[PDB]
Amino acid sequence: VAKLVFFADAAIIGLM
Amino acid sequence: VAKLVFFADAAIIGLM
Amino acid sequence: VAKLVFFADAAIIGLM
Amino acid sequence: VAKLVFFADAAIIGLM
Amino acid sequence: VAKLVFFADAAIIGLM
Amino acid sequence: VAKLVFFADAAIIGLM
Repeated sequence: VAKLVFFADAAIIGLM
Repeated sequence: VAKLVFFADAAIIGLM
Repeated sequence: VAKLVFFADAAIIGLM
Repeated sequence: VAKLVFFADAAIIGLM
Repeated sequence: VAKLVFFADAAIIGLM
Repeated sequence: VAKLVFFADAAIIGLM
């Protein structure tokens, strides 16, 4: 997203 | 916290 | 997996 | 631990 | 930066 | 490296 963002909804999804 | 947040005060604590 | 493992194939998937 | 290791037992603890 | 921040420009750089 | 590996020598360097 820059930053590596660890989206959490568990299983985490890392996205720039 | 959503996001996985790596709180830093070292030893890091990851919390949603 | 314990550890939080950041699987990479990009979009990263974090799994215990 | 080098590597930053995310120990999981949740609340994650990151340690070199 | 507190938080551990994963700066992304790839190779990621983690900084408090 | 697959996995995202957080190499620690601090400033952390994340590399697949």
